[PDB]
Amino acid sequence: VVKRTMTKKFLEEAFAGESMAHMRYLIFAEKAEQEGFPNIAKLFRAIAYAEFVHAKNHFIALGKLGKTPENLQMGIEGETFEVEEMYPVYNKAAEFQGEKEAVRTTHYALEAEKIHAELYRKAKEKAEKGEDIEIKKVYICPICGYTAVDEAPEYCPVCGAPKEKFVVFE
Amino acid sequence: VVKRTMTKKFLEEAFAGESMAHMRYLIFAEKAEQEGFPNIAKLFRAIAYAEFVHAKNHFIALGKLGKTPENLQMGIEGETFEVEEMYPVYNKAAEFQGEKEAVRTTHYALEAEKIHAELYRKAKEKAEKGEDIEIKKVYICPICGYTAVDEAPEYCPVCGAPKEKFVVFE
Ligand SMILES: [Fe+3]
Ligand SMILES: [Fe+3]
Ligand SMILES: [Fe+3]
Ligand SMILES: [Fe+3]
Ligand SMILES: [Fe+3]
Ligand SMILES: [Fe+3]
Repeated sequence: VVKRTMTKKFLEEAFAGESMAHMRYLIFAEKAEQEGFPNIAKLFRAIAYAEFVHAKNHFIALGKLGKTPENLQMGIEGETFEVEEMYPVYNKAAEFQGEKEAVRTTHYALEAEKIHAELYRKAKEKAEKGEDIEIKKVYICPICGYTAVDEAPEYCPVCGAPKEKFVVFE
Repeated sequence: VVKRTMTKKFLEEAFAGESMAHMRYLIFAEKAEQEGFPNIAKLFRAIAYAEFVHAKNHFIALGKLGKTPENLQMGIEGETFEVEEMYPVYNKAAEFQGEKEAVRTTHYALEAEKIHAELYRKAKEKAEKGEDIEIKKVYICPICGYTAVDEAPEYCPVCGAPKEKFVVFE
């Protein structure tokens, strides 16, 4: 575990930087695929994976990776905070400033975080007892990120995307 | 596109935050898998996907997504800044403070960024001309992120790992 402050600060900025690099590469892969460049898409994705590897290394160096119930608890904390603190204020600030798109995207994320926080809480309870959770499917709306376990409604209750557009993890 | 300074700033923070939440969850998905919770793993990978959606929404709203040639330029600059500015400094600081883990993870990232900078620079000359790159495989070292196209070395030059440990993207 890194213990010095400056080095801890730097590995944190690098952790942030590797996560933005991975996310940008994923967004790029998907644009490249869309524009008729599948091999560039393939390049962006594999480099994405390199960045996940660096980010993952910085994270462990920081001693921030625990066992699943502590991981779940970190996700609970992250999500609860975006729900109570970060998004409501970013959302109110976009609206205050007239930025309709920023209203849309922060509203999209806020409604999803509320769900994510509940799910991680319910999952920790089972994790806290040596047990896996029992689920078949998870649906994610690819417009807003609304998230539903096992049964999802026929349209996204956030943006109205039909259930056929949902991404399914099973 | 968001224009007002404060909402812009909040959207860059949310995009970083969305990005660091996708990443933590990818990492937690592997730990969960490693500890015998495949479904918890699955719930992490699925929520990670919703965060990719949020992050992509923020990034499109900041107007940061171009055609592939510009996305590659954003890549080249990212990597170059890391090669020339960030990782050399963070790695000297960590060596100045005796933080050997941080010296390892910053070295591992730096050596991978050199390669990434070069790859994107060559993906660009091809993309500037309306053409896909012509490649069949990319190899990534799961320990240090080292990156090789079409041909793997017999072992990894950065961390020693044998070729047979490389993740292939094809
Ligand atoms: Fe990296
Ligand atoms: Fe979330
Ligand atoms: Fe939706
Ligand atoms: Fe989110
Ligand atoms: Fe890189
Ligand atoms: Fe390696």
